[PDB]
Amino acid sequence: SPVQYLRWGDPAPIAAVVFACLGLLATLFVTVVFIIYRDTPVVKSSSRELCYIILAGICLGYLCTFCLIAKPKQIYCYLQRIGIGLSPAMSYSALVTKTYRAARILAMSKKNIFEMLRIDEGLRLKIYKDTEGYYTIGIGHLLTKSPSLNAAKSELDKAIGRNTNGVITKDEAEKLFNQDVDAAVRGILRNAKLKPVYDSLDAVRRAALINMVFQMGETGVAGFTNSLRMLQQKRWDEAAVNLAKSRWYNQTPNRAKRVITTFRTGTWDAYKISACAQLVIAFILICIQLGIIVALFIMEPPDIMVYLICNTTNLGVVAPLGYNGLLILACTFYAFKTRNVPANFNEAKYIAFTMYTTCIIWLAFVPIYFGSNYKIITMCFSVSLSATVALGCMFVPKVYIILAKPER
Ligand SMILES: N#Cc1cc(Cl)cc(-c2cc(-c3ccc(F)cn3)ncn2)c1
Ligand SMILES: CCCCCCCC/C=C\CCCCCCCC(=O)O
Repeated sequence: SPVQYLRWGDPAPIAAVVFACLGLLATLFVTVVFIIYRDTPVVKSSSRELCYIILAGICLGYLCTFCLIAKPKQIYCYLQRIGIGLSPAMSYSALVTKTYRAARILAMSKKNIFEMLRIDEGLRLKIYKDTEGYYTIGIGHLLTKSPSLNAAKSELDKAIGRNTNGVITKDEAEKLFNQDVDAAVRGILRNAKLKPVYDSLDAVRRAALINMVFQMGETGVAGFTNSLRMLQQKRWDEAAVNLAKSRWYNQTPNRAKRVITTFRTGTWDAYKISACAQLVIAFILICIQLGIIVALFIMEPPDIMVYLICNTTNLGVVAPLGYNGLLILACTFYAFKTRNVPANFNEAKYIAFTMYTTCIIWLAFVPIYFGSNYKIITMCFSVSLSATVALGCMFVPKVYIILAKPER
C-alpha cells in the first residue's frame, strides 16, 4: 500500500499515484468535452480521430505508474514494457501524421504563389544579372554580390545540394523562391502600414499582396493607403475599382489586372495555376513499435526481479526509446516548419511548443534515468510529465476556448 510507505517515510509512491490520478481525471475531463462539443469549429476543423488516439496514449501514459507501482504479478511486467513503449508511440505517431499533413498543405500553398510569380514576373533556369549587375538566378533570387562568376556558382551549389554548373530546374528554382517569400513576409510584418492588412487577408489574397511587394517594394505598396484600408475592411469591389485608377495599373496593365482580380474573388481564377489514409499510417507506425516490443518479449522474457522490480535490461528500454525518439524528432521537424501557420486559432503554435519541451524532457531523461538509483520513481515522473505537457499545451488551450469563448 502506497500509504504505508508514506508513513514509513517514503512519499514517492503515493505522490506518483496522485499525479497519475489527477492526470487521468484531467484527460477524462478533456475527452468528454470533445465528445459533447464535437460539432464546434474549434474541434471540427482538426482531425478528430487522431485526437482520440493522442488522448488514449496520454491516458495509458498515466496508467503506467499503476504498473510501476503494483502488487508483484507477472503480467504487470508485461504491461510496463507495453505501456512505457506503446503509449508515446500512440500519441506521437498520430501527431506526426497531423504535422506532416500541415507541412504538405503549407508546401502546396508556397507552390501556388511560386506559379503566380513565374507567370507574372518570369523565371531563368541559368545565372543572369539584375539591373544592378549582381548575379541572379530563378525568380530574381540573388546569389552573391561578388563580381566573380565562380562565386555565384559556389553559392548556388550550397543552396541546391549538387553541382549545378549554373543551371537549375523549375523545382530547384522554387526552392530558392521559398526563401525569398519568407524574407518578404518578414519585411511586411516589420512594416506598420502593411502588417494590419496582411493579418486580415486569407491565404490567396496574401499572395496577391506579396506579389505587389515583389514588384514595387514595401515602400511602394504602402502608398496604396486607401486601397489597403478597403482590403482590410474586406471591401473587395471598392478596392478593385480603386486599384484600377493607379499609375501602377496603367504602367503594367496585363499583370495588375490579374493581381486585382485575385483581390476581388480571393481565388486563382486569373491564373491557370485523406482522413482514412492518416489513420492507416498512424496505425502502421504504432504496429512497428509493438513489433519491437513483442520481439524483445521473445529475446528477453520479462520476469519479476509497493515497488515492482522487473528484469527489463537496457536494450529492453533503449530500443523502444530510440524509436519513440524518431517519432518525436519527425514531429518537431514538421511542427517547426508549420509554426507560423494560423489555422485553428494558431493551433500550430501550441504543437511546436509542446515538441520543444518534449525533446528537452526526453533528451534530459537519458542521462538522468540510466544514472539513477531510483529508476521506477524516475520513470513514473518522466512519463507523467511527458503526458502532462502534451495534455496541457495542446488540449487545455482548446478546451478553454470552447468553454470561455463561445462567441469566438
Ligand atoms: N523509456 C522511457 C520514457 C521516457 C519518457 Cl521521458 C517518457 C515516456 C513515456 C511517455 C508517454 C506519453 C504518452 C502520451 C504523451 F502525449 C506523451 N508521453 N507514455 C509513456 N511513457 C517513456
Ligand atoms: C529529441 C527526440 C527524443 C530524444 C531522443 C531519445 C533518446 C534515445 C536515443 C538514444 C539514447 C542512447 C542510448 C541509451 C544509452 C544507454 C545508457 C546505458 O545503458 O548505460
